[PDB]
Amino acid sequence: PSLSKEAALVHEALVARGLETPLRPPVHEMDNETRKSLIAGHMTEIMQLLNLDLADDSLMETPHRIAKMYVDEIFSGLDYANFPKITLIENKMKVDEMVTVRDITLTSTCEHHFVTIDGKATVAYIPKDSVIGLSKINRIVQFFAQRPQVQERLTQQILIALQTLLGTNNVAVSIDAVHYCVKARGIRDATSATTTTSLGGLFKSSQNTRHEFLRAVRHHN
Amino acid sequence: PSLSKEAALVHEALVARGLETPLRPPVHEMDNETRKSLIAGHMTEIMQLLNLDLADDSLMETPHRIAKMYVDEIFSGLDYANFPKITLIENKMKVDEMVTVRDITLTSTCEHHFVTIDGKATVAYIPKDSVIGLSKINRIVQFFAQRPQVQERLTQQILIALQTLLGTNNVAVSIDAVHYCVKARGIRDATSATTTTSLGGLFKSSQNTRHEFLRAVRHHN
Amino acid sequence: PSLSKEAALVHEALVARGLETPLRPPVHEMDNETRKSLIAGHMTEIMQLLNLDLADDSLMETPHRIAKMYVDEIFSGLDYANFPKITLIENKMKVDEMVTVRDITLTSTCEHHFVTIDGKATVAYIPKDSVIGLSKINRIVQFFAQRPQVQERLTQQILIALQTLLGTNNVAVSIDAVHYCVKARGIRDATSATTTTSLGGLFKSSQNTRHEFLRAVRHHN
Amino acid sequence: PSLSKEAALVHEALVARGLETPLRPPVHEMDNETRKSLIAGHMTEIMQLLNLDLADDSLMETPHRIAKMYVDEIFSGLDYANFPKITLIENKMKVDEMVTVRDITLTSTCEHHFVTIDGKATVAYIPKDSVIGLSKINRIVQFFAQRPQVQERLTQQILIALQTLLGTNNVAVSIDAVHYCVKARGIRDATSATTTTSLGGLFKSSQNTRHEFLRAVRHHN
Amino acid sequence: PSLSKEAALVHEALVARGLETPLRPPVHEMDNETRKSLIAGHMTEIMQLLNLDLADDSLMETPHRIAKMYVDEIFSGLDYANFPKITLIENKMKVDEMVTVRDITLTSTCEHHFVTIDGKATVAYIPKDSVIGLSKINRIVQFFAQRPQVQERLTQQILIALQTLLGTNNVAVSIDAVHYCVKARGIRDATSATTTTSLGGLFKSSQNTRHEFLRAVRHHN
Amino acid sequence: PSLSKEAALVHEALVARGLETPLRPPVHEMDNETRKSLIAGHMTEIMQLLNLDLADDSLMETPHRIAKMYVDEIFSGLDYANFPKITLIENKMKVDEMVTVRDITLTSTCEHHFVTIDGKATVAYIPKDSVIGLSKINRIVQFFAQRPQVQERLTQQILIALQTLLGTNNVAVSIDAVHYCVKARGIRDATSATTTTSLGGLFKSSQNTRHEFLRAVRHHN
Amino acid sequence: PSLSKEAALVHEALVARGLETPLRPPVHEMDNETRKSLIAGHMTEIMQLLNLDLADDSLMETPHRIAKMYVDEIFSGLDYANFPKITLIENKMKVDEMVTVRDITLTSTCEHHFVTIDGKATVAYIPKDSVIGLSKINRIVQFFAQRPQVQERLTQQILIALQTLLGTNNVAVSIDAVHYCVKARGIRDATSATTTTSLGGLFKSSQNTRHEFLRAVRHHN
Amino acid sequence: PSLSKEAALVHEALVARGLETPLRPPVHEMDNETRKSLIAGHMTEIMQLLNLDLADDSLMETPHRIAKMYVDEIFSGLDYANFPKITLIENKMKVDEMVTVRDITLTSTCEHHFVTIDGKATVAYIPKDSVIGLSKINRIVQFFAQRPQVQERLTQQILIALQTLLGTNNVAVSIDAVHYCVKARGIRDATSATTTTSLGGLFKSSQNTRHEFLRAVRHHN
Amino acid sequence: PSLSKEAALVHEALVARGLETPLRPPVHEMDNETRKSLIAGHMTEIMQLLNLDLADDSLMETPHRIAKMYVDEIFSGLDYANFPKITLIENKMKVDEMVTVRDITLTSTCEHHFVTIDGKATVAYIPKDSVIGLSKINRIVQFFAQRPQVQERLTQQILIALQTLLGTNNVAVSIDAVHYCVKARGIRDATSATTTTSLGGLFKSSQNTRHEFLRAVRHHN
Ligand SMILES: [Cl-]
Ligand SMILES: [Cl-]
Ligand SMILES: [Cl-]
Ligand SMILES: [Cl-]
Ligand SMILES: [Cl-]
Ligand SMILES: [Cl-]
Ligand SMILES: [Cl-]
Ligand SMILES: [Cl-]
Ligand SMILES: [Cl-]
Ligand SMILES: [Zn+2]
Ligand SMILES: [Zn+2]
Ligand SMILES: [Zn+2]
Ligand SMILES: [Zn+2]
Ligand SMILES: [Zn+2]
Ligand SMILES: [Zn+2]
Ligand SMILES: [Zn+2]
Ligand SMILES: [Zn+2]
Ligand SMILES: [Zn+2]
Repeated sequence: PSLSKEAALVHEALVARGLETPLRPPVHEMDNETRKSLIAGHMTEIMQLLNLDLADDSLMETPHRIAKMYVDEIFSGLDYANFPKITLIENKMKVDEMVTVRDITLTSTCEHHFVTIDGKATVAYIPKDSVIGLSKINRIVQFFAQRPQVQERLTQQILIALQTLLGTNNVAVSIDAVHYCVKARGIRDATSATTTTSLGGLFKSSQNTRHEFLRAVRHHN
Repeated sequence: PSLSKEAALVHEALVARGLETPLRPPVHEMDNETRKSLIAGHMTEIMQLLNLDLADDSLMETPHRIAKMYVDEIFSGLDYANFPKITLIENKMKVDEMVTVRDITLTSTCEHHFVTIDGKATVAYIPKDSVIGLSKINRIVQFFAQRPQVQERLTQQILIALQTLLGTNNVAVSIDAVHYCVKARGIRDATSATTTTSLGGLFKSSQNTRHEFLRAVRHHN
Repeated sequence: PSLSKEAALVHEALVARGLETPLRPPVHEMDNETRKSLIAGHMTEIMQLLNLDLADDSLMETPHRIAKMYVDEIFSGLDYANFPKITLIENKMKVDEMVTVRDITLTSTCEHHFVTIDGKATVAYIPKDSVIGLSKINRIVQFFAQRPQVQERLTQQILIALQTLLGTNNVAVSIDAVHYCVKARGIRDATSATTTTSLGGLFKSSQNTRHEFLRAVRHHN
Repeated sequence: PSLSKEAALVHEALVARGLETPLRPPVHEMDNETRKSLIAGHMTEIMQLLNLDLADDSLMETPHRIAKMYVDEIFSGLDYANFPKITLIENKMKVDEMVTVRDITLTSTCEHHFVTIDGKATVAYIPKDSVIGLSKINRIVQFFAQRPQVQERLTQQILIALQTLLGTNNVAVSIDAVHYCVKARGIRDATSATTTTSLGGLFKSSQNTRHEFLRAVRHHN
Repeated sequence: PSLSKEAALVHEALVARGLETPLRPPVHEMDNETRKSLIAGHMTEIMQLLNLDLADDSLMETPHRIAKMYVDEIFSGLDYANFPKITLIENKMKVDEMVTVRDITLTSTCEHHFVTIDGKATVAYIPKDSVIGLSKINRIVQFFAQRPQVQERLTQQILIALQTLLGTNNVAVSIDAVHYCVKARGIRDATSATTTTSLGGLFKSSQNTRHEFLRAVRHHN
Repeated sequence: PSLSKEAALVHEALVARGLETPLRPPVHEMDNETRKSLIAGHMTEIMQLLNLDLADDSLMETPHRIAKMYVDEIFSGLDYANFPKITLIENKMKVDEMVTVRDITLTSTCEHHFVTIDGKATVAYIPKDSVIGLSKINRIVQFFAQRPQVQERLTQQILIALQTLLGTNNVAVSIDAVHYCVKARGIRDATSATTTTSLGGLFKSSQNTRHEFLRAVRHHN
Repeated sequence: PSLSKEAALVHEALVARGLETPLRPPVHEMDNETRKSLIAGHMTEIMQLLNLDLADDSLMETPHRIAKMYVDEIFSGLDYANFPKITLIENKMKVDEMVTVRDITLTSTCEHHFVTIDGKATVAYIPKDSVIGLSKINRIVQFFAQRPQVQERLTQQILIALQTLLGTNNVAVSIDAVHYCVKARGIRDATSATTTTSLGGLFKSSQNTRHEFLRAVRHHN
Repeated sequence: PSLSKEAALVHEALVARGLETPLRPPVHEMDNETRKSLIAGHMTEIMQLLNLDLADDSLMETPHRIAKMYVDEIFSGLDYANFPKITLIENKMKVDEMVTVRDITLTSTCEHHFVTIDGKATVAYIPKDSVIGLSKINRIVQFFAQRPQVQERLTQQILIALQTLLGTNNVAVSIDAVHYCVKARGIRDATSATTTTSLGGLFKSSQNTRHEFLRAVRHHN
Repeated sequence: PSLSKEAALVHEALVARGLETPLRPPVHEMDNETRKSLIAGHMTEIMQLLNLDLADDSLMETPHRIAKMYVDEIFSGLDYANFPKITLIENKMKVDEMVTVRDITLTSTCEHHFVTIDGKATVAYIPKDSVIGLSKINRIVQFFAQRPQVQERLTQQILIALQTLLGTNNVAVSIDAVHYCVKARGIRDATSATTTTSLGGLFKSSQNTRHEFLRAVRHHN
C-alpha cells in the first residue's frame, strides 16, 4: 500500500530524464493533517504581517482554506498517491493514424509567485499496441498541472508520462496558456499568451507528421 | 427476406478486418417486441433500485420509453436489417477529384458508460466507376453511429463500409466529437473534444492528396 | 449521523411545496454496494439482450461502470447525504442590489429517457441578512442537476432551495438547456434550446426588478 | 508626511459606513522590509512543508518574490500611503449627463483562498462641480482591487470612494468577474462569472437613469 | 380507426376560426399508393415536357421520388392521420412563468411556387393545468410546416393548435424564415428574411408579458 | 436566328465530353406557351390530388406560377437561347497570375427531387490571350445552375464552358453547397454541406498552382 | 396602354404629399433609343475631356454601357411603366400583429454625385383587409431605389407607396445605408452609415407599437 | 514646373511595359476650369434627358459637383501632376525580410460603367538599398485607384510603380474587391468579390517566398 | 553605479551592428528634472504659438505633463539605466523546440511625428543552455518600444537584444501595428496595418522551422 505500477513507472522515467519537479524526500512520516495545520499556522502569520483582522467572520477561516487548497487541491500532483488509475484497451481496431484531444482544460500555478496559469492543452499520439481511455489524457494532464510549475517543464513531463504509459514515443503535446503573474502584476500585459510544445517520435522526426499535428493545434473554442 | 447485398457486403468486410462491433450470435430468434419488454422490465427494476416513484405520471412511462429508444433508435445500428438503401449512379461525369461532404451531424453513445457523444464527421472519396447519392453518406454515418461506440472504432467502420460500397480505397473520414462522459462527469472537462481520422488509398499514400483533405477538415459552421 | 441542518431544511421546504423529486421511501436499509451490483446486474442482462459480447476487453467493465455512475455520479443528488456544505457570511457590506452568478455550468439527465441535458444557469438574489459563498450557488445548482429531471421542476427546486437557505424570497433562476432526447433522437432537432425561469418576490412582483434580471440573462459566453 | 487629503477622506468614509477592509492597527512601526523578510520567511517554511527542493535555481528566489509581490503589489491597496493622486478640473462645460468609463481592467484576489480574480469594471457618474480626470477612475478602481477582496465589498468601496471624491451620490459601479477559486479548484466551473453593481443617487432612485446605466453595462470587448 | 382525440380537436378549432389550410373533401377513398403513382405519372410528363431524358440512370427514378416526397414527406402535414402523439403531465410543479422553446428548426414550402422556406420558430406558453412534453412542440411545428404554406397562416395554426391542446390562450409563436422563391428567383434577394408572430392571452394583453417574450425572440444560434 | 457562336461552342464541347445535361431532342417545334400550359395542367392535377382547394384566392395562380417558373426561371439554363453574352478584352496588361472570382452566388435544384440547392462558387483562371468580363463568370455559373443538377456534373460543366470560352485549360472551379433534399427531408441533416472541385491544366498538374487555389477557397463571407 | 391602377395611385399619392422625385414632363414623345444615343453622345464628350483614349478595346463601349445603365437600370424607377405588378390576398388568416421584412437588399444613388448607396431596408406593416405578396415589398423597395435619391426622401416614398397599396397607414420603414460619396471621396469616412426611418399609423402614434418595431430593426446578417 | 522625377519615372515605366491607362495627348492646353465647366455642361444635358427638374434646390448643384468630383477627385490619378511626394530613407537597419502593409483602403471606379469599386490592398516588398516611408505605399495605391480602372491593370500598375521607385523587383501586390456594377446592377450578385495578385522578383520565382506572401494575404479586419 | 552587465552587452551589440537608436553624446552631465523643465518651457512656448490660453485651469499643467511623459515614460527606453532586470534559469528541462510568446502588447511612437504606434508582438526562440523568464520578454519589448521608433528597426533591435541575452541566433520576432500618423492624419487610412519580422538562426535558414513560426504568427486575440 503505497504506489501503483503506472505511477511508479512514470516517476522513474521522470527522474531518469531528470525532469521531475524539484522535490526532497519527506524525511520523516508527517501526517497530512499535521502538514496542513502547520501550513495554516504560517498563513496566519503572513496574514497578520499584512494587518488583516483575522477576527473577521470572512477572514478567520482563510488560513485553513488556503492550507487545504495547497495540500489537497492545487498541489495534489506532487504526491503520486494521487496519480490517476489508467485503463488501456488493446488496439484491435488497428488505428494507425493519430488520435487528438484538443482544448483540454488546464489550470496550474507558476512556481515563481504561486499565481494562476490558465490554459488549454492539445495532446496527440499514434496508437501502437494499446489505446488509452480518452478521459485519462485529461486526468494525466490535470495531474502534472497541480504542481508549482514552469510551463516548459510541464509540457515535457506530460510527453514523458504518456510516452511511458502508451508504449511509443510517438506522442505530442502543446500548451497555450495565460500567466497571471504577467497579467495581474509586474509588466501587467493583458493580452499575451505563451505556447510550448513537446514532440516525441515521428512527431519530432517526420516533417509530414510534425505539421499535420502543428496544423491541428490551436482550436480557440 | 433477411439482409441485403450491401448490408452483407459491408458486414463481412468488417468481420474480415476484425473491425465489427463486439457482437454475439442472436442464439434463438428473438422478436423485438419481446426484447423491448424484457429490457423495459430491467429499467423498471433499476429505477426502483434508485428509489424513484414509478407511480408518478411522468416517470411511469419511462421504462418502456428507454427500451424503445435502445432498440429502435440509438442502438438500431447493431441490426443490419436497418442498413440504408444505397443508390449509385454511373460516373459518366468522369469526376476524378475528391468530393467532400463536411459537417455531417453525428450523435452517438460512448460504450464505456452509455452516454451521449455529440460531434461532426467529414467524409471524402474520389469516384472511380460510381458516384454515390450524397444523402447516403450521412445515412451510413448515422447507422454506425447508432451503436455503443469507441470513437476510434466508429471512425474505421465508416471508412471500410464506404470503401466496400464505392469500390475504391480512396476514401477518408474524420470525426471531431464531444464525449459527455468526459464533460458531464468524471474529470468533468467542459472544453475538450476528440478528433480521429482514417484515410484510405491516395489519402494515406499521397502526401499531396492527404494534406488537401486534412486542410479542408474542421469547418465549424 | 444522517443529515445536516441545511439539507433537512431544504428537503422539507421542497416536500411542503410538493416539489421534491418523486421518491419512494427506501423501505429497508439496502447497502449502496448492494444496489450497485443489482443495478450492474440488470445492466448486464440489458446488454446481453442487445447482443453485445460482454466478454470483450472494452465492454466488460461497462455494466459495473454504469452502476457506479448512476449511483455515485449523475444521480448523487438523489441522496441528501451529498448536499453541499453551506457557508454564509453576514451582510455587513449592506449590499442591497442583486448579486448575479451567470453561465453556471449545468449538466443533467431527462427523466423521460435518461439522456444528457446540457445547459447553463443564471442565478440572482438580493441579500437580506446574509451573503452566501459564490461557489455554493454553483454547488447547489449541480446538486439538483444530478437527478433525473424535468427542466420545469429543476428550476423550481433551485429557487426553493436558495430562497430557503438565504432567508429571502428575493431570488431568481433561469436555465437555458439542450436536451439530447430532442437532439439525438426522436424529432432530432439540432438547434432548439429550452429556457425556463423561476422568479421569487421582487423578481416576480416588481416590474423594475424583474426586467433588470431578465435583461441580464442569456450571456452566451 | 503620512497621508493626503484625498485618502484620509476616502478612508474615513469607508470606515464610517462600515465598509473598510478588515484591518488591525499596525501596532508598532514595523519596517516594510522586515515585514517582507518575515513573510518570505514563513513562505519558505511552507514551501519546505510541500517538500519542494528550495535548493533549486528556479525555486530559490520564490519566497522572496512572493513576499515582495504581496506587500508591494497585489495587496498594496491595503496601505493608503498608496492611494492615487487625484486631479479635479472645474465643470465649466456644464456636463449634466453621465460620463461612463467602461471595461476598466480589474485583477484582484479572493480573500478566501488568495486566488486570482480577473474581471472588468464599468463606472459612471454625473458631474456636479468637479470633473475628475479619466485615468484617475482607472487608478482608483485598481487601488481597492489590490486587496484580499470580496466582490460585494469591492464594488461598494469603489462607489463610496468616488462619491466622496466627487461631491455627488450620482455614481454607479458594476463589476463582472471570474473567481479562480471557483474555476481552478473546488466545483471547478469553467464558465460562470459574477456580476455585482452598486447604485448611488439618481442611479438608484431614478428609474430612467437606472436603466440608462444598466443598459450600457456589459461591453464585452 | 381514423383520427385521434387531439388531431380532431385541433382540426375543428382551425375550421371554426377559418384558419385551416384550403382543403377539399377527399371525395372517394383514395389509397396513398394510388395517389403516389398518379402524381408520379404527372411528374413524368412534366419532365418530358422539359426535354429531360428519363432513360438516364439518375433521372429515371425521379418521378417516383418526387411523388413520395410530396405524399409522405413535405406535404404529409395535410393528413391528420400524421398528427403527433401528444403527452401532457400534470403541472404539479405549479409553474406560473413562461416556458420558451427557441430556435426550433422549421423547413417548409411556399404555396405560391412550391419552393423551400427555411426558418426558425420560437414558441412560448404559460402552463395552467398541464405541461407538455418539450419535443411535442417541435413536432407540432413540423406538422403544420409540412404543408404548402403562407408564413402568416402557418404562424397562426401553430398558435391555435397549441392553445387548444394546452387549455390556455397564453401561448406565443414567432417565426423568422427565408423564402427561396424570393431568394432563388424573381427579385432574387440573397439577404432578406420575414418575421411573423402571433400572441395569445397575456402575451397580447399584458404589455409586460408581451415584451418579455418579444425581448427573448431572435436567438441566432 | 437560333444560336450564338459562344453558345454553340459551349454546347458542343460539353456534348463531345459527354457532360451535357441529359436531354432528349424536342422532336416537334412545340411552342413555349403551349409547354407552360401543359405543365401548368399537370401541376393542377397534382395539386387536386393533394386535396388542395384550387378555388382559393391564394392557390389559384399556383399551377400557372410553377409552370412559368420552371420554363422561364429555374430551368432556363436548359435552353441555350438563354446563354449569356460574352465580352472578352485582349490581355494587354499581360496578366499571368490567376484571377479569382469568389463567393459567386449559386442557387440551383437537385435532379433527384427538384428541391433547392443553395451554395457558393469560386472560379479562377490564368488568362492566356484574352481576359473575360468579371460578371460573365457569374453569368456563366448561374446559367448552368438553372438546370436540374447533380453537383458533380454542375462543376464539370462550368469548367468546360469556361475552358472553352477563354481558350485555356488553366481554369479551376469549386462549389460549396447545401442541398435541401438532405436538409429539409429524408435524413434531415441540418449542418452538412458538400464541396466539389474541378481543376484544369496547371491547377491540376502543378502542385504549386493547385494549392495556391485550394488555399484561397472557402471564403465564408 | 400607359400606366397601371396601382402605379397611378401611388404616383398621385406621392405628388399629393409633394414627395415625388423632382421630375419634369417629358415634353415631347422621345424614343428611349434616342435618349440613350443622346446620352452616350454626352458621355463620349465627358470621357474625352478626361483625355481617355476611346479608341481602346475596353473604353470604346463605355459611353453606350453607361447610357443603357442609366435609362434601363439604375434609374428605371423614374418611369412608372416599370412599377411592379402587385398581388394581394385577402386577410382570411386574420393577422392582426405586424409582419416584418428585414434586411432587404437596397442599392441606390445619391442625387448629389450620382454615386452608389449600399444599404439594407426593414419594412413592417399591420395587415388590415389584405395581405401583400412578400416579394412585392422587396420590389417596391428596389423600385424607388432606382432613382437619383436623397436618403430621407427615399424612406418616405416607400412608406407612402405601401400605405397606399395596403389600405392602412400602419406601415413603418427603416433604412440603414452607406453613401460612397462620403466614403470614397470628400471626407472619406470609411466607417459611418446613416439611418432613416418613416413611421405611419400606430407605428408613429402608439408608444408600445413604436418600440416593438424599432427594437426589431437593425439585423446585421 | 510640370512633373517630378518620381512621376516621370513611374509614368515612363508603365508606358514602356504597355500598362499605362489608355490616354490621349491633351492636344491643346485646356484650363482645368473650362474642362470642369464643359463636363458639368454635358452632365446637365444628361440630367435633362432623364427628365429631372434641375430647378430643384437639391439637384441644382449636381452637375457642378459631378464635374468637380470627376476632375479633382475620383479620376485625379489620370494627371501625374497629382503623384504623391516620395521619401526614401537609407536601409541601414539592413532589413532583408519582407515588409508587408495590409488592408490598404482602396476605392476605385470600373471603367465599363464608372461605378464604385470598393476593396482592400495588401502590399509587400523586400528592401534593397532604400526603405520607403509607410504611408507613401498607401498614397501610391490610392493614386492609381483614382482612375477608371480594370482590377487586372490596377494591380499591375501598382507593382510596376513600386518596383521602379524602390529599386527592386521584389514587390508583391494583391487586391481584393467588390465591383458594384456586378452587385448593384446586371447580374446583381450580392456576395462575390474578385482577387487579383501581381508578383515580382522572389515573390514570383521563389516558392518559399511566394507562399509566405500568399499565406499572409487576406486579413479581413 | 551606472549600467548593468546585460544592458551593456545589448547596447554594445546594437552599436556593433549599427542598429542603435540615433543618439548624440549627452555631452555634459545634465540632471533629469532639469531636462524635464527645459522641455516644459519649450512646450509652454509651442502651446503659446498654437494660441492656447495657458491660463486655463486645465491647460496649465500640460507642458509639465508632456515634460514628464517624454523623459520618464514613452521615451524612457532611451536610457539604458532603465533596461529591465534579466533572470535566467538552467535548461534542465532539455527544451529543444521553440517557446513562443504571442500578442505581446506593444505601444510605441513614430519617430517621424512622435505619434502613437499601436501593435502586438510575437517572439520565439529555441532555448539553448538558459531559459528566460517569460515576463522578461514582454519587458524587453516594451523597452525598445519606449523610443521614438521606425518599425523596421524596433523589430531588429528586439531580435539582437534577445539573441544576446539568450546566447542563440535562434530567435524570431514579428510586429503587427497600426501607425496613427497614417490613420489620424495625412492619407488618413483607418484600416491598414504594418507587419515586420526578423529571423535569426534556424528561423531563417531552416525552411521548416521558418514556416512553423510564421504559421503561428498573427493571433488576433
Ligand atoms: Cl517579473
Ligand atoms: Cl473515467
Ligand atoms: Cl418524443
Ligand atoms: Cl468551496
Ligand atoms: Cl414574384
Ligand atoms: Cl434519400
Ligand atoms: Cl462634400
Ligand atoms: Cl454585364
Ligand atoms: Cl505622410
Ligand atoms: Zn510567475
Ligand atoms: Zn464514456
Ligand atoms: Zn427526454
Ligand atoms: Zn475564493
Ligand atoms: Zn413563393
Ligand atoms: Zn435531392
Ligand atoms: Zn452624395
Ligand atoms: Zn463595370
Ligand atoms: Zn509617422
